[PDB]
Amino acid sequence: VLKARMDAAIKELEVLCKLGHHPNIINLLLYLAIEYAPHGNLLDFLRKSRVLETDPAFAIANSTASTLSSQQLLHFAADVARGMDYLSQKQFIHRNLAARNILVGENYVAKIADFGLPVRWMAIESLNYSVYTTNSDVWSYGVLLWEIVSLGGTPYCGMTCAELYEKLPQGYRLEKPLNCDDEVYDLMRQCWREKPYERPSFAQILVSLNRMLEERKTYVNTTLYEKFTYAGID
Ligand SMILES: Nc1ncnc2c1c(=O)ccn2-c1ccc(NC(=O)Nc2cc(C(F)(F)F)ccc2F)cc1
Repeated sequence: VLKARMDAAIKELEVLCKLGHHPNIINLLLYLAIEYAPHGNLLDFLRKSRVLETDPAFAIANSTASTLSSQQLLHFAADVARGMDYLSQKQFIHRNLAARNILVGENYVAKIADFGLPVRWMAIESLNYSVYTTNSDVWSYGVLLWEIVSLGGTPYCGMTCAELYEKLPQGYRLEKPLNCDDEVYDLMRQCWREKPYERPSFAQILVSLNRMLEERKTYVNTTLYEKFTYAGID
């Protein structure tokens, strides 16, 4: 996979053409050209934004942990929910929703992609019965939402993949992030309901995120404080 020249990334062929020119789904431009994303994947981008570790002098002076704002973060979440809602409409099940699979493209538009078992992202029913649906994709979207809020924190940091197989069926879920408004965590919690039919639709998630984005009130705290610590990686 190499970058060439319009900007392209030369290496699923049907998938990229058929799932149209939707702005929130990576597009197609043997050889095959994919629309180039200049900011790479969302996961590394969220981690690069952790300016307390990257530029402590700038961070401390600006009393911020992120070069990204709450408005910008929920916009990435809103983009993924929108692209996903087009996928559900097309009756397409992703099976691999993770921040590492979202590309931050031109104009900072979040684009859904699928490139390389992702236990930490999978719904209990996928882990135990290999049953994949839009409902299980909603579960993995919640873990993705959690990654956006935690600025690319590893989900279930400290717990092994094996551990999760026993801990999730008994109702264990990701804890409320410190920097997270209750309305955002409530939305993540719905994405992880044991009953697949109880989880929201992508269109509901989108509408709920648009409402927050329209508010002019901060839902994700990026402001620095004394006992401020980031969500762990590895
Ligand atoms: N900076 C970049 N700029 C452009 N491209 C990049 C990158 C990058 O940093 C890393 C990798 N890629 C890249 C690789 C493969 C692909 N291919 C794909 O995503 N195919 C694909 C989609 C879907 C769907 F997500 F659209 F549903 C389903 C099933 C699939 F095989 C896209 C993108």
